[PDB]
Amino acid sequence: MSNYPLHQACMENEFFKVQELLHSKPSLLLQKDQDGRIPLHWSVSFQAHEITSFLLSKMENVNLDDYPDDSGWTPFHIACSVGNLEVVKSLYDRPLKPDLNKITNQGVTCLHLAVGKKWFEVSQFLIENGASVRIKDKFNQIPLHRAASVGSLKLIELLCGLGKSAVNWQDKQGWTPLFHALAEGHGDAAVLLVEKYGAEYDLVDNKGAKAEDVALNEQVKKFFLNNVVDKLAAALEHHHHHH
Repeated sequence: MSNYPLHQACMENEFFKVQELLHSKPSLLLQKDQDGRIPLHWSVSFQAHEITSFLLSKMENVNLDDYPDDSGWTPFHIACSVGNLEVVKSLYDRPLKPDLNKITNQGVTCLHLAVGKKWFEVSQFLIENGASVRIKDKFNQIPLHRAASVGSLKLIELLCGLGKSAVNWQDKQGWTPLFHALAEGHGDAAVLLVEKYGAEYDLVDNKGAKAEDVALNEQVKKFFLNNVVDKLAAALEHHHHHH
């Protein structure tokens, strides 16, 4: 990025340079580049811890939420997507706390990002500090959908257990987390949702397919059906449903 030397210096991790720039023209601290990002976005993006900390010390009275880039990403969104818990703690541990549910242009939250990248610590930190687990992006997907999509059992537990997340919410495509788990071939994850978190598997998507029908392959599907009770034969019927 030419015309934005300070943002560039953050990307390269040239801490000394960053300091020289802020001294020659302080006004660059909160300047927005072509993509609407300010210096803090790049330091956090390239995990330049030394620079980030310095930027924050100069942003004493700045609410990170007032700085979403053109994509809707605030520097806090970047931290959580990157996964460095320590940086996330430094961005969050400030007088003006970020709205943990703030969304991107496409309706995704920090927890949506952290979970989609399989960052356990960061996801736990968010959930423990108040982040909601029931916010649906522009696709009507809550984090758990992603957790099932990347096939992370740890994340499913965290969201459904501590997070008390809903399990049978259907997205724009009519998919519940279960569908996502099977579509990606995560057999064990699909069985966990059903066996431990009451995920209903008799629902149909917008095309008429049951979760088992969108299985990645025969084995994945074979493994699901053989570890979830054959409802057709079940003596009784569920006495609880979940949600």
